[PDB]
Amino acid sequence: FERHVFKGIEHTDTGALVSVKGSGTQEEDVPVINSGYGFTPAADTELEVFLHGDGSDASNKFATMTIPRNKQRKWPEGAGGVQHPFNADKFVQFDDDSIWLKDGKFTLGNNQELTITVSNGLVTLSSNNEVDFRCPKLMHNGVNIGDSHVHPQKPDSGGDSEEDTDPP
Amino acid sequence: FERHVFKGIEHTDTGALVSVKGSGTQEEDVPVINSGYGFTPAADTELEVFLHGDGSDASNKFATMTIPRNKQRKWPEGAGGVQHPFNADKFVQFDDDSIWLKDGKFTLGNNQELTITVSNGLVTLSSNNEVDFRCPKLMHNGVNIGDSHVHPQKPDSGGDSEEDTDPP
Amino acid sequence: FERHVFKGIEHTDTGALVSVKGSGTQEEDVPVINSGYGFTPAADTELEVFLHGDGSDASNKFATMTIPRNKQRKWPEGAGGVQHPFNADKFVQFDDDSIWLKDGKFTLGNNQELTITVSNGLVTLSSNNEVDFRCPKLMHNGVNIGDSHVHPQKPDSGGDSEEDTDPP
Repeated sequence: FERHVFKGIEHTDTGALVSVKGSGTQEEDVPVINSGYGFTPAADTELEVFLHGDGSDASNKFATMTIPRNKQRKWPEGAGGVQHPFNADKFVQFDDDSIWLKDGKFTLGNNQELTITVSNGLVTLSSNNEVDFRCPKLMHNGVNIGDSHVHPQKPDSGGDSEEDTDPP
Repeated sequence: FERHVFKGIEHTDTGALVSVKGSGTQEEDVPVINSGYGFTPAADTELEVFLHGDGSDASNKFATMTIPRNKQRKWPEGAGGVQHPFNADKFVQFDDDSIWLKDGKFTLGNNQELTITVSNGLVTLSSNNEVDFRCPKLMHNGVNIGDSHVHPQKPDSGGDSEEDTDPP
Repeated sequence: FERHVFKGIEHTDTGALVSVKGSGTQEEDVPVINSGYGFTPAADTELEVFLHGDGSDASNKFATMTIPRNKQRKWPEGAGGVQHPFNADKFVQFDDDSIWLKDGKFTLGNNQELTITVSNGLVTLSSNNEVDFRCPKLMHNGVNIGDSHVHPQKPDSGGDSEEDTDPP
């Protein structure tokens, strides 16, 4: 085991290769053993890479990368989760209940077709196409605003009485 | 340290056991040391398992599993996050801002009671029960559509004048 | 390599320090090498810490923490993802499609300004400010409820005919 810093990163079709230094070993190091999290630093980013050596056969060394120490989130007691590699204030946190996604902007879809923005308390749900609610009841503050809502009407200028409107 | 492939996986009430090969060691290997990410491959899935040996006491060996090399996401520079173990195109990415959830379908709740679907630009929010917005203002394109919205009315066929409708 | 339990955790400005026991080594151990996931247990929480030793220089040892074995999620075949450190039933799962967030409550924003609650099938989207949909069409069950929806009207008490209402 040996800690080395980080220079570059070559991405081949069998996985990621690092290029760690500490001793310019491997212009292309065997891996990054991905246990489901990954990231791409800019070249020469100040982070540590730990090499685990097969047998003691220097020959092959597998790498574990750490996110930069000064970018690590100080998780509260009882909580945990996943963060942005370079930003301790962007994360998905599991707490006592809040599956909490901390950012100002969230995108969903294969091409980011739904955008949720949260800025100065305004919540905006943006799409370039139709947004359709599929439920038996769609409400605002416990009032029906769905495909069955109606408006009461006042009497006209003649003094004739209106029914409620039909639905949308 | 030693790399071994992956055969099966027995899940007991103290954690996960692998069944790595490379040398048919352990029909049930001590663990999978879960640093918060986990997954279940089908038996004989082509992936590596790294054993870390206690003392040098072969006796006990702890395992780290990698997601398959050809399924690892090529993270863009500055970004990172978590992925599906067998699909590089399904993930939660932290970028410059986009807490980006890449899929066509997202489910929320203990029994998936809210489904968000994103398909061909259509966004659908589906529930088998009530969906209720709890806010001071509910808007579409900056027009009120909440529990206080009203419609202007035109004059009737008599030529009498209508007020705006009452709220929903 | 050596497994040790977990006592405390000191968080400095270069990263996390553990305080593992098994042999009261390090009232403050070099690290927690964060590969993007982190968590904070209460002191003396029953979990394992694995030390990886630099050179063989006991001097410096880097730590990997595991989530407690009895709190590890039993991931279904083909699936994986990230979990709450102390709750196997709170997670973000990647499955065949469901980017599935399992909890009763989800918060979005820098100060949790949007809350999505899922309880007894009721879905509630709560904000202390405006929620605004920015799309060409906002629908419920395929009926327009957006900034262009109108209501049909019935004849009045005079028997005069109404037009559809104007938009909101």
